[PDB]
Amino acid sequence: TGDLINTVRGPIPVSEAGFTLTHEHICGSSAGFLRAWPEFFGSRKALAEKAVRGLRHARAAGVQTIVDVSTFDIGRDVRLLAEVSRAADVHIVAATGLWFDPPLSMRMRSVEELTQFFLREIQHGIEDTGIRAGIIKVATTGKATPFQELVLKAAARASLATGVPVTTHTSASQRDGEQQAAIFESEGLSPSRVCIGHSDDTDDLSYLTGLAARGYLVGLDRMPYSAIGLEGNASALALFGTRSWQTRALLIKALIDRGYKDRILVSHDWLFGFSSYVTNIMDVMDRINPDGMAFVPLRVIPFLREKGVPPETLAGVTVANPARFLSPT
Amino acid sequence: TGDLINTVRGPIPVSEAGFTLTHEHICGSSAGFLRAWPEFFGSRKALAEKAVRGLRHARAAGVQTIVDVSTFDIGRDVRLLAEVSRAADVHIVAATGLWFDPPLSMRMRSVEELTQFFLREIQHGIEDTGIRAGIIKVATTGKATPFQELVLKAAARASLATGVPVTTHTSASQRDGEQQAAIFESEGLSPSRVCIGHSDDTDDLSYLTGLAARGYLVGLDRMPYSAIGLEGNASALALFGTRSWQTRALLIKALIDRGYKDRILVSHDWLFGFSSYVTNIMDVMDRINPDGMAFVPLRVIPFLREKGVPPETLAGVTVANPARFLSPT
Ligand SMILES: COP(=O)(OC)OC
Ligand SMILES: COP(=O)(OC)OC
Ligand SMILES: [Co+2]
Ligand SMILES: [Co+2]
Ligand SMILES: [Co+2]
Ligand SMILES: [Co+2]
Repeated sequence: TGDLINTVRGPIPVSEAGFTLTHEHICGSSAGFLRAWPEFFGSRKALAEKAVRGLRHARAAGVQTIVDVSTFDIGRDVRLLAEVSRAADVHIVAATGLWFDPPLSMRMRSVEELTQFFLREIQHGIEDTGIRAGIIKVATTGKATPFQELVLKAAARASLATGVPVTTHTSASQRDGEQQAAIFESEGLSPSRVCIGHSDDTDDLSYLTGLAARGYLVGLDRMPYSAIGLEGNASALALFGTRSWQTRALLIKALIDRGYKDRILVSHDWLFGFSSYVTNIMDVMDRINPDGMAFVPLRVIPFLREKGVPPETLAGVTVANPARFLSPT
Repeated sequence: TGDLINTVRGPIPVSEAGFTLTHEHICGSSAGFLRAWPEFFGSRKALAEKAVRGLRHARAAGVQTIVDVSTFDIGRDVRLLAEVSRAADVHIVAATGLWFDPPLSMRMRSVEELTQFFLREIQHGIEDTGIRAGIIKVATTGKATPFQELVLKAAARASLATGVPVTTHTSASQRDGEQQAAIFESEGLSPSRVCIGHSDDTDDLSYLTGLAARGYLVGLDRMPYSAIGLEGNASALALFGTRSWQTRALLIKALIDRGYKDRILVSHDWLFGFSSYVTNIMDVMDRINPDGMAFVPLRVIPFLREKGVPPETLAGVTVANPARFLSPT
């Protein structure tokens, strides 16, 4: 008791986070896009309502908290998060940091400048809302760009100053986590403050156990993603991959079986609106996974149970690990 | 009389546009940036006040209207434009279109989709403000990217539907205007609806007269830009160039001398805040050109007069040409 985390509705006790999905999005978009072209999503109203239905469905399945890892450049709209959080009665933790679509006004910035920006969003508030970020999101897609090196160093500095954790997008097949780890450690950031994300996009357990042994959290965060049965859709294939949800879920068990239960975070990387990819992609996704953010509790958790993972272990993964991760340390 | 143009304060008669600077910016930034990190500019308040002082200075020098060609991805803040327009009593025409920093949510769009977006900003209003764009801004930096081909076609379609003109960023040294022209004409857009911008960045009169003969407007719109005396500043050199303002201004006379007075538009490409380039660049620019958007009327127009350009011709360039260009046709 006593430890607190910031959500879009304000502070909550860490112990009330409960079952927490640590890599999700209300809407995957771009800075200013929702404001400039809400009709892309039908309307802002239609988007919010869809998000409220989806979060209510997750809540019914036992999800109490999601971490929306949408950064500035994912077009994070914190007012939208707050609205849907309130309507669905599900906690949402907002993010700072930068993903892999930063505009020139970000790309031109120094590590010092970026640190100040991340600190602003954590300590002061996002935009003019006073809503404070509870996580820092960063990204590579292969070897880090020179700018991405700065971003990861700035995330490390902001984390050290605030205790807020860092979470990453990787190209898992290219093993980005290793370089990400190297950069974070060069700034003196504790691996326990870092989740190496999209780690379920690979079956390379050498890579994954290497990270876990070093104390990193391993983000198995794309559970429902599969283009099996849709191979004729090039865009669906490119983003979903050809591996089944069961294949992804088996990695949770594999890490548990190898002693790393405390190093695992599970999520969907789901969303309710999606403008940063092909038109109508949301319709494809909703067909593949009608359960949305309830997929983990409804399908993944029982799958693991039936494979013999003990309830106490499953609770540790879905409640205790996120709590430890999110608590400012 | 009778013809109207949309400004950030609402409709005005074309005849009240008066002396008009056709390629300017209040702030060169990125989508969402001003909202997310206003402290970059000191504050939003400091930015607005600086812009009001600058526009008042231009007004005193005889400028009655500026066209702010900031697109969505230049971080156009139409509320800011309206505030500074009202305080300084200078008309500001806002822009739609896309510059060369579009985010993924724009880059993934079809020509049809982009056309709908440009039409939204012209016919419905920008964001939730009801403020309507009076120009469409587009860009290449060398040969058009596949996405830029779509943007230029979408601009052509939106222009045909609304009568609003199109204005361009070029890499003038690479003669981008020729391909831009080809794409516009392939959509059946009249060259009289198009200004090929940054054309004073080159002294290639073969290129420039080629465009003018075809009926394009030629944007000599970077008048005060020179890094002469600052050659040891790599960033200043890269954006300003090594040609004097007099060299740039001579192109206005050169085009007049060759019969193309009606095909010329003159501006500064100035701004009062600048986040899409190196930190403190605004301080360098303010040192090079303390007169800001008064530089054209105070320095360029008298230079031309003294070189023998008749007052009636100078009035045609600064009043009649913009009026014809901006009037929806
Ligand atoms: C930011 O959106 P995303 O994480 O979609 C789930 O990737 C485009
Ligand atoms: C959009 O800003 P700019 O036209 O600055 C004058 O170029 C970066
Ligand atoms: Co990602
Ligand atoms: Co994601
Ligand atoms: Co330009
Ligand atoms: Co410009």
